[PDB]
Amino acid sequence: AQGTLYIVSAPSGAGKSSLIQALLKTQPLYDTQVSVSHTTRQPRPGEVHGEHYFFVNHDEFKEMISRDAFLEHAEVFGNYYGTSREAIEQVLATGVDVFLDIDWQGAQQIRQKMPHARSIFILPPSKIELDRRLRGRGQDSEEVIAKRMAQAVAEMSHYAEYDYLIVNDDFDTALTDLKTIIRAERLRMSRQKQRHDALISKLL
Amino acid sequence: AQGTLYIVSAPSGAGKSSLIQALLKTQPLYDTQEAIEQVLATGVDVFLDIDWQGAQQIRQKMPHARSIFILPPSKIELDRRLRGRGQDSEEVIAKRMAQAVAEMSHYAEYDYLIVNDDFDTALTDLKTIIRAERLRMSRQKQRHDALISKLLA
Amino acid sequence: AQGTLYIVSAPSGAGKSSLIQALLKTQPLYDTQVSVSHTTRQPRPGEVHGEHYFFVNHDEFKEMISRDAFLEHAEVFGNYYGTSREAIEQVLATGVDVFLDIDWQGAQQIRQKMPHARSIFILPPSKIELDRRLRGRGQDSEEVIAKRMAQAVAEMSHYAEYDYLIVNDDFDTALTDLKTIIRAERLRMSRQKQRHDALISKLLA
Amino acid sequence: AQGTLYIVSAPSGAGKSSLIQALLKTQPLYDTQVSVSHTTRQPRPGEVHGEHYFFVNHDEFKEMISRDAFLEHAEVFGNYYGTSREAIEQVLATGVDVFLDIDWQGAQQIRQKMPHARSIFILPPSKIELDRRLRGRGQDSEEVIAKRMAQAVAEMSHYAEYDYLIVNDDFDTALTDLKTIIRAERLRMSRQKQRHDALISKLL
Amino acid sequence: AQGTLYIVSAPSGAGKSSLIQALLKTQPLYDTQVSVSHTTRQPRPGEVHGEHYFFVNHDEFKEMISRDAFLEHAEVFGNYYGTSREAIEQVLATGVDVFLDIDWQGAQQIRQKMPHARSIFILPPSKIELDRRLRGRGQDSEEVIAKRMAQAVAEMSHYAEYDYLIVNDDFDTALTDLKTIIRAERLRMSRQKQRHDALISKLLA
Amino acid sequence: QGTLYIVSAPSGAGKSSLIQALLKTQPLYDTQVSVSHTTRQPRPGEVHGEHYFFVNHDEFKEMISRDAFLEHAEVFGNYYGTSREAIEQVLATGVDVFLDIDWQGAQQIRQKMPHARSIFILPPSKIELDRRLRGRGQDSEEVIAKRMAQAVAEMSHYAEYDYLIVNDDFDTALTDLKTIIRAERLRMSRQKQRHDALISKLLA
Repeated sequence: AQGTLYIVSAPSGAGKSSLIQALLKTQPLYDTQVSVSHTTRQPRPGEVHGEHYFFVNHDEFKEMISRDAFLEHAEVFGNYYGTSREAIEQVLATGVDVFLDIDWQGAQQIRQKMPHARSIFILPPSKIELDRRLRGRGQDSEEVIAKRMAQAVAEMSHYAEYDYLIVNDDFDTALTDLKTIIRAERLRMSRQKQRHDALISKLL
Repeated sequence: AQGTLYIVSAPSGAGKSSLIQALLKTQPLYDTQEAIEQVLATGVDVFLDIDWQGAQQIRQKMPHARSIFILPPSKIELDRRLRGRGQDSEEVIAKRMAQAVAEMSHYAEYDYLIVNDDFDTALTDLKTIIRAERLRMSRQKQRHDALISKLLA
Repeated sequence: AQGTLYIVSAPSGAGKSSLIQALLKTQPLYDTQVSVSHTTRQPRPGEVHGEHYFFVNHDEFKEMISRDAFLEHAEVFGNYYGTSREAIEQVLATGVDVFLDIDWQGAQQIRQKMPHARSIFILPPSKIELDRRLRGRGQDSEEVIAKRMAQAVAEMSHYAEYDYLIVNDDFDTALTDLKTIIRAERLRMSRQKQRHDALISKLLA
Repeated sequence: AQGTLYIVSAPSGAGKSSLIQALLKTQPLYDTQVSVSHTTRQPRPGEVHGEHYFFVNHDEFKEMISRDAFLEHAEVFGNYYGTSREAIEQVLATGVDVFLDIDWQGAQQIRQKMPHARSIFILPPSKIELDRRLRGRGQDSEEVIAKRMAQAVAEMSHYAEYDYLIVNDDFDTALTDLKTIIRAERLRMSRQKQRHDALISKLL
Repeated sequence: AQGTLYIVSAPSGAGKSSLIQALLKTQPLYDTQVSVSHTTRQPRPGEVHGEHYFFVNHDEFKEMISRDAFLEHAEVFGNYYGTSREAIEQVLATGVDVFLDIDWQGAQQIRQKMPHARSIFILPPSKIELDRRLRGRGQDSEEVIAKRMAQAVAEMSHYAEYDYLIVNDDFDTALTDLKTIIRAERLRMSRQKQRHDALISKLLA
Repeated sequence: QGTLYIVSAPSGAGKSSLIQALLKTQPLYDTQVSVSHTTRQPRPGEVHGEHYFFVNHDEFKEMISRDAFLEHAEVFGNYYGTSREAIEQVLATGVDVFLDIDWQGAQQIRQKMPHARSIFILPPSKIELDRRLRGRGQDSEEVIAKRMAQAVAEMSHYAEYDYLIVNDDFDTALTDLKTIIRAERLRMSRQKQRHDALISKLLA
């Protein structure tokens, strides 16, 4: 019946997105889905309304802000982004687990209005490795790198606010850790009593 | 530092003991095994094989202990498994089947529930729970103290 | 030399097509392929002839129908849909395993003209779960749901007509079951005698 | 309800015994067992009646041969060895799969009186590898090696009589091949119809 | 700091490209990448510069040829294709492993000038199976087949020049073999000392 | 064709359990443990050949003289050393050999066996090493410091080795050890050997 909301946070260079993406390629829609943000920006090539984003007009957004329709929202680089409340609750009602990819700030807003939500934080395996991963292609000014490293340490500060902690050294290991958390939760008494209603009847 | 106490219950014919065994064969003593609290203080996870009675007594004086209940995949399969070798009086079977049903009644009192159909799958489920708990913030913060420092300054 | 034909049937909500797709992403073309179906309809965005369907004319389709150029066919929602017999026997000749995704009807038609073909039936883990899976996104009329649930029961009735039965609870497990069946068949004497001809000579010196 | 009887044959140097032992270490008794042979020979240290054999006296064995209670029996280096039909039938009745380890002679005898039994033949990956494995510890006379190799080729001749064929190159892969066979058989309509009776009702 | 360059060769029919492809779907960019390769032809739809190819002028390409800016190159169905020395060294400097898919010829040129580089050769499990995979769809002239088989044998000749050897029987096993090599190399003392610098300090205080 | 694996690690790295686990899932014609030579007394169950190569204090002295050992020392009275005859006999049969020793014996063996490869196992952190070293948690702080000192001495000849496994998760670590073995078996040298017959047919 009721799905779980998983809040996933991480600094840039922990593989947070790659990881949530990998997990979805091996799991049906009736089991696990990615949360879909509302945004004001222009769709890019490939992007489709309903899948990558809920693309709406600057006006439609402000209506939604005023009628407290979002669970969290923020302005970024010139456009508005937020996670609809209605969108999340509908999916959960069908018994699907939802992955919400956000920063520590959105996290606390959701943990607030969604106290049943669980939260997972991903970290890099060392400072050196995080540096390396942040440097991406290796063609960036030392001043843009230090600003990215600063932003990362800011993110990582709120790590203790979270329910689970994954250290992402080996990608595969980290993906199994994520899969493990999902599976273990589905073995909680609450949901097993639901999923096995018929069987548990026959035995008793 | 601090380990977890796993209370494991199940009726006969669920595989409770065989399962806890198989799990101890691929896991070092510094990870999984008064006498209870000593081990837990060394950061080891303890598996306590008992019945619903013991369970409630331990849930009592050990409120931080987590509990796992194992069930047969059907009543037909439970019957079969209970019958063991197939050389038993039909009246000793029913007494075994009764005791099992009495056990299964208390399943809702537990934290986790494994349905043991495929033994391999059930063994993974058990491991999964173990791993998931070790990923909790409490325990990871402990185990990664040094790393977390380096990342923040 | 000789490949196998795998008839896969299942009611909506068992994961039948997602399963067959997942299987194809981890298996080369010289080992496993899905049947491709001749259609008379329009190729939408992404859809190409050969890969997605074998898009043909209404006339070209109507010719094929006359000279028995089909393994199964009928009419759905406006157009014409059929599974070509020549296209099957060709791929099977090259030693490839073929997956034929259909309903219980085409199944009996094929079990007929392909008595050597094996059949796999996938089922949901319970009625409650079936209901839920069928309800898809959860924005559908109770009457359209009951019509789907009905159609599913009708399909499920024919289950015992099949060689293997997979209960699709955990998707991953179900996928391994599908693979296990595939692997086990290739372990049969018939095909192993073939595949290891060189080695079996040397040992029997 | 009804389990399968698995006749397993192989030449020395294929890993036939190790394999079956490996399989039994990760499977409960209510699913898979090995067959236990009647014998007239003396139990060694560790060997127990009911586990490693069915140790009987010469006359008891003869009574049996007489009343056709065996599914096979031979005379080796001085003693008798047999497969009680009662012992096998009892276990299959409980729905357990049985693994019977024998030569090609026993195979045909059983194929005969047990037409529903399946047979698996394991082969070495090459004659060079077979030689090597047969040499065991590397301390044997060339005329004892040649007699074992001769015996091996004699055994491998009957390979075509079997249902499945496993090429044991990598031990782990071959063990998966064996496990694969078991699992695929359990997926047959015959046994699945049985195991999921309760569910198939509810669905209809 | 230093990534390894993996030179991968195989005859047609070993699944060399499918293997490298499969490997990249389960591995992050900051761990493993495919070679770019500079070319002169037209950027089709979806095909970005930097990602799919390093597209350039027939002039810019001609300059690069003169000042030995390439690792290998030739002419194919009209245009110019080649992989650049600079493009490889840049990626390996960020600690990424690079997969270069080439023939024995380019292999030798690269063994020659490339520092941290290892080579892997893939082979079919038999001649009958190599035949079958080469026959592809099954609709080819016995003379085009003999020409593809001749080219294959020419390719398999140089197998002994290579560090590792994968026999591609079962595709999944073969992909595990490839993954195994990648992992083992990252367990070498050279790279582990690098990756675990902070940890090794603390242990040695 | 075979390979000798030198495995070293400080106490609390899992070195023994790891080599033990590796042997249970692998046949004798593929992988074995090194049987070392000693002068002391055969305890109950301990068979010459299996557990040790037990020799007279004199036979051991002969063997030290004509440089028959790969490594040796004195321990709590007696003499312990690596029999190079025993090693070479096995490797000749194409079996990989595992040698559990300290950094001292290592160099002695890297010396007379330059083709042998070396693996070093480390604990995931100092805190975890401490905890693992504290075994049951009933030891004097001075017996703990003496073992932690002995570890750090052992843990500093690490660069001398070919491969480095960090044993955090026991299962991950065993996969690492298995990975190394497999990757070595995929070397051209040994693959030319094992697939000789196949490579002929291909180049027809």
